[PDB]
Amino acid sequence: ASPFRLASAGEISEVQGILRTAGLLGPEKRIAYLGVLDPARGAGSEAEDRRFRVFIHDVSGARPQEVTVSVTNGTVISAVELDTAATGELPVLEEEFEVVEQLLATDERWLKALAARNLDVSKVRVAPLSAGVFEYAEERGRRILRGLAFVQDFPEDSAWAHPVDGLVAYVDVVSKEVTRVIDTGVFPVPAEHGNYTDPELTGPLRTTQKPISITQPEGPSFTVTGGNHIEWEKWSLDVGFDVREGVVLHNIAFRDGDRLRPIINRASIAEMVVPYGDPSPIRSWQNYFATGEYLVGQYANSLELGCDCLGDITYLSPVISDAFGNPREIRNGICMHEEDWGILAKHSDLWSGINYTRRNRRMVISFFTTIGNYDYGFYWYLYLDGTIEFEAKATGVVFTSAFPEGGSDNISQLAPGLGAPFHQHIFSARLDMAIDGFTNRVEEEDVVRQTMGPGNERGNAFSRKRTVLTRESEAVREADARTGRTWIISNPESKNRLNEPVGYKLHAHNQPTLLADPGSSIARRAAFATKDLWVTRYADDERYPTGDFVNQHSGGAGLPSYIAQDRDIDGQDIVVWHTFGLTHFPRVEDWPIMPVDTVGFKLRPEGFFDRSPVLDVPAN
Amino acid sequence: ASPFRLASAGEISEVQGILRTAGLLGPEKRIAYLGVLDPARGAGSEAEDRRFRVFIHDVSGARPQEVTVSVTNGTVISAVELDTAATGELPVLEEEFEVVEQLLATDERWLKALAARNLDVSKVRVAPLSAGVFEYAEERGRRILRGLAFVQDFPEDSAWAHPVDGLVAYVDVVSKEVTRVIDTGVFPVPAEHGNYTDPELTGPLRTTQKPISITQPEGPSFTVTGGNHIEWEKWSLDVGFDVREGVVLHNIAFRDGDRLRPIINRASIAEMVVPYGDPSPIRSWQNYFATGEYLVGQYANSLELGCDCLGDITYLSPVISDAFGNPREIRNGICMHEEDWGILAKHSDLWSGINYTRRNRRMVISFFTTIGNYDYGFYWYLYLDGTIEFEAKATGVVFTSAFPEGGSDNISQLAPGLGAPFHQHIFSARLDMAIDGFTNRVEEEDVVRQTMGPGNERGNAFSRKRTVLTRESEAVREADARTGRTWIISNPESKNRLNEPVGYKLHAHNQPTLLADPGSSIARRAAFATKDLWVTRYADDERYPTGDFVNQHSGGAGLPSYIAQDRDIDGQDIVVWHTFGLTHFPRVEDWPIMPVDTVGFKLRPEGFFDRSPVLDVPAN
Ligand SMILES: [Cu+2]
Ligand SMILES: [Cu+2]
Repeated sequence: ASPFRLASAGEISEVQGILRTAGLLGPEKRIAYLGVLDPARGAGSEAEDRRFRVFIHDVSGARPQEVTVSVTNGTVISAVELDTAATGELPVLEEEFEVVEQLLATDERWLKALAARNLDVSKVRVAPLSAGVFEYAEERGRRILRGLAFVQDFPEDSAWAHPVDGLVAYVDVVSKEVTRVIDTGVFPVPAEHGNYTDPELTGPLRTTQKPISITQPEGPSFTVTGGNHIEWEKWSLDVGFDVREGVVLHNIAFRDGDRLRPIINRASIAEMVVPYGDPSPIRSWQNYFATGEYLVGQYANSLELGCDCLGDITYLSPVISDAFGNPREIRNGICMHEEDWGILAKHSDLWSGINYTRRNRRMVISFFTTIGNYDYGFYWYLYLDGTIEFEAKATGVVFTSAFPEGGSDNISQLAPGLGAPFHQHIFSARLDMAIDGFTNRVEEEDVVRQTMGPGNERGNAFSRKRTVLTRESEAVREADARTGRTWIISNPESKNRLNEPVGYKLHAHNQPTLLADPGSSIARRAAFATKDLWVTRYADDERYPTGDFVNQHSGGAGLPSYIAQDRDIDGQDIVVWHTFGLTHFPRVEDWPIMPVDTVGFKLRPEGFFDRSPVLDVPAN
Repeated sequence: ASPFRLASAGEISEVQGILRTAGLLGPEKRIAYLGVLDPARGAGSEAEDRRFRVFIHDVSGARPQEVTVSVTNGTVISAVELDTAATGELPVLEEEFEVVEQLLATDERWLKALAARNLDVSKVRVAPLSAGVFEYAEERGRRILRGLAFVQDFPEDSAWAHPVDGLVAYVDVVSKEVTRVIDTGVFPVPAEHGNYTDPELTGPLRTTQKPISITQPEGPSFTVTGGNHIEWEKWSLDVGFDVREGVVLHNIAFRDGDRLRPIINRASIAEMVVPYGDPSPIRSWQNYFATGEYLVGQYANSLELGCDCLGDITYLSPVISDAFGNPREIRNGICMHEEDWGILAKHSDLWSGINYTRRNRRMVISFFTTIGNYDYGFYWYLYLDGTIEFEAKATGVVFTSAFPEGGSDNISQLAPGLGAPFHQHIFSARLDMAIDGFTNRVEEEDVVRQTMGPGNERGNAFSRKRTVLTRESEAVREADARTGRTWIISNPESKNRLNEPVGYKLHAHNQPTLLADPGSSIARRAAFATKDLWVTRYADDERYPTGDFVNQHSGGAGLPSYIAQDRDIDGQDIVVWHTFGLTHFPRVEDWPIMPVDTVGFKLRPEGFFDRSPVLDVPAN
């Protein structure tokens, strides 16, 4: 009966029925997004009304709509017509990916470009990439996708090994017409194949790896109730799933003695953008928001036991809607398990003669998604000591291009004639804080060096300083690794036994943020990625750092607009948005399939407890 | 027969015999340090001549000596008298530790200070801390230790919970004289106990943790031959142990096809210092060089199966010398095992229909040491993909003090009246590089942002630059996380199939470096800690960033002096010295025993291989 329970296949089927009956789901309509709405602030309203938010696309060219329906009452709460040229286009439909390659296949300009390169059109795959917004005036209001070509020699061939550079096309997926085909010149299509399962490339497989058996003879230490409510080593939370954000953690709390203390109300990766840094007109427009434009949850993989998740795994199989409102189950799309995490605490004391050692553990909640050539793993970790951590694992096949004769300052060579354009993978973690309640505040903590002199005659002293962020206008912060800068979220009304406000400290990896020029389209559309940390006043409609309709939006939506309200965040219901990412200069080692690389962040208790919260852990 | 084999009990006894025969080890002598000497560069002697280096202390006050002997030929190669007042005192002897408390127990000044605080001398433990170099003229040429007091209420009581602030004494451990007793005033001695094994504090132990079983039915995948030669998943290396540095990795190489390719000739933590930032006269002199002054290997813990090292573990039991030259085994002092490391590579390709997933693994070589209140774990990891990583784990009990009534800018409060002085844990990793051989060079790589304009009209382009460090004078580098700065060690004479010099990229955590004022004693003595990266030309006698004798030694030796030679490091036999550490502002959560915190670095291949080196990893 939990208001945070996962959507059922029936609920999605009910939304479909409601929409159809209301006349909002005709033959020309398509569901571009469908997700359950979280309970509003204030559970005073007995029995929560299960509501779903829906983005309805019209393949006829008619205006799309944002609809809210109550599955509890079987009614349409609201239906608003959208002006895409103003507020942005709806997310890309899976069924739209195909149209790009199919439409180009009969376009004379495209066929001529391929003929010149002696490429069989039946062997040319086309990657359907988001368009963004640039100098093409005829695109505003129009739903466009840009296509880049790759040759697939045979059904099981990895097309990524054969990019067709010097060629790009733009297509209007609704009017179904190729608006433009640009051919800047022929580039040799890389010849070597990148088939990592081909013995000629892998060579003899290793026979040196002995098995590692990870088991739990008495089962897991965590309990799953209500389908998605998790309880593990004092932790309490609800694992939700949204087609846009993927796995979302709700009501993260820690049982400290006799009371369940909240830490974070909602944690999610609210956006993920991959900006490319190759100035070639063939790719200079390339920026794909996996979350905002494509909806990462939608492409979550079914995780195979023993391969994707090892040990004693408890799966969750979330259900999403297809383009027509039919429920589709993502079998084993979410993995949950606990794993040993080395030494937790250790000390051999000479004076007391007591030797003490305790092991650590982490609760893991994860899912893996595939976006064309890339595959991303999203992992949330809960540690015994109260630490919360997120880790993104980037793998898959690198997006390729030709490697220019004479080299390049924006592309690396991975194989003969094969290039890999420089790019970044930048995430935004939206953390709706609730440190011992909703009355929170954020402080920027910097290490402070001291000069040798009076009060510090030996010049050994060093300190720290904390600055409270009181208004949103001063809540857009940058990292400063040199000064060990961190951010503390505390509750000025809840103090520990030492009369100090309880808190949690966010430790960032301090990786580079968005590198693009400040005046670029991407810097405007993904402004969140230009700064490491943002703090906003909580608001029901401020869900994504990039706004609700990212696709082809002119820019400034999301965080820049929210922050413009300059609201009070000093001891209020606030939300922390942390930007973190990888800057990728592909290596030869990343080809033909790249080894996982990682990035993340974590929050550790900072005077939240009255002493170590793991003194009750057994020797085992 | 391997010249990189661990020292045997026999060799140590032989050294003792040689020294005795040479008249260098009479009853007044003590071995302060003893270690095997690594073989010199180039195949010198027809066979392998085993040599040991020893620092001989004299308990009567006579000048100590540095001696090198050949255990094979039974001769003293060299023996030099040391002028400690100039070049430094020898490492602290374990037997000198107790001298401090013993001598103070009968000193009138000390007794009066304790009486003024109503403390029973029989219950006052004294921490024997390194003295360093300050303004005390009488200390020149004397082996001094400074003592700080802690009250131990009973045999199994954690004295750290009861610091006696406002009091410190200096002691000459050779002449057995208390040179000074400083009392700046009485401070209340914190009353609360910090006994983490007392049920009154731990409360009932958790019964919610279910067992996690990690086993290897067919045994480990790595082989150990010649006692310490490891071969695992293409990696090859020798695990050495030195009483000063602890675990040292030799000849790290990777089998790429038919050739064994060297990567790192020698890897070790050449120094680690813990500088305190409390300006109080009671502790403003506190800086302990665990490695250089105390010799961390000496205090390596015997690691218990299931507790310290979980899974299928293979142990090494290194042997060291005791103060008299007798061999002493550190039973199970080194743990070696492989562990699963999640997903290695993964891609679900729509076009080819091929779904691919491979898991990762890492080889772990570690040891754990105890220095008074702190306990440090040293971990070296080797991954399937060629990555090499080091991780230090800091735990134990925080060093305490009283917490001043009016608060403090250099101490945090852990409990009523109990303080924890701010401090840092800074390590120095000495990496004698050998990327495909000894002809190496280092390049500093920074991300390069580009301005929007001609050639980059959309302002999306970004690049990078590499600067070769050609001379030691330009090889003292700082971190720059904002620009994603890394350092690449390459071999300009060994190129991959794409005609690019093979290399490895060092990824630092970019944590703050030494915070002390540049004019402080510690900034001079721990000069290496002020910069993130140093590159020197290899030399037989340049072993530690702080020189051979750190104890009570001024600046003048170590890295700053090595760099002054301004030698050519562009395509030469070079050594990388990486500084990395933790800046600790103790939290209430760190008391009464602190949960592990970590810091480290890693090196990933950068065009070292011609493609991913893990394509031959099997599915299962
Ligand atoms: Cu990438
Ligand atoms: Cu510390």
